[PDB]
Amino acid sequence: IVGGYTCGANTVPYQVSLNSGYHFCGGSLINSQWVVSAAHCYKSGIQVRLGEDNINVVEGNEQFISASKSIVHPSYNSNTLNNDIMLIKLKSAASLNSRVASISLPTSCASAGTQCLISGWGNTKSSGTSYPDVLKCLKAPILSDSSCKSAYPGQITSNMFCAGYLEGGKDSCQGDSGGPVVCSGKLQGIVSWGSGCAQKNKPGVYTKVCNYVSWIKQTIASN
Ligand SMILES: [Ca+2]
Repeated sequence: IVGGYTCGANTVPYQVSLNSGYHFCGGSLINSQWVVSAAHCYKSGIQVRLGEDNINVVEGNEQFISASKSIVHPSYNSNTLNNDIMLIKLKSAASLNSRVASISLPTSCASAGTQCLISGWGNTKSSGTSYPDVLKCLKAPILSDSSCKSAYPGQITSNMFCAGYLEGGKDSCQGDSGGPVVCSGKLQGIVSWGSGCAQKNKPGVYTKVCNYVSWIKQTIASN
């Protein structure tokens, strides 16, 4: 996260780190046994780490649970990142508590200008690299269709939205991928892509989770 702030330990209790001997992506807990992340975060050997604040230190409240399955959207396209969403089933259910909690799926898409919370352990530098130990937060508005498509002509599908700031300095970034964009208590977005981080007129692009609620529920129900 670039231009963000220290969230505070466990203030984002649905926030998850995907780990494979290191942090590589974020995710969101949507029930005790399922996490939502990005398809480009797919890999084998995923350990899900819940209740994390300092990802480099065992502080208490952590739960490490291996993924039993990782389900990439069958229509995911790695070239364009359309359908950049993945479901991860945990080997065992998480124990839910104040510090480990699910985030609600939306019942309606969000509108332009809606303010959302974006969080992650990704790079905190627009240029260069600095990865934080503790969770970073960023408040960001959802941008208009035209703005978004103007930012990235022919690159924006109906399964994508822009959120962020056109003036630069505040964006999601590397390491934040697959993490949540939560608006009014609903998971509306997944960190998907962008051109660099926090560059002027190049805002963050996010998977439009409201288009996948049916898919999400049918897939979970069948697995
Ligand atoms: Ca920790």
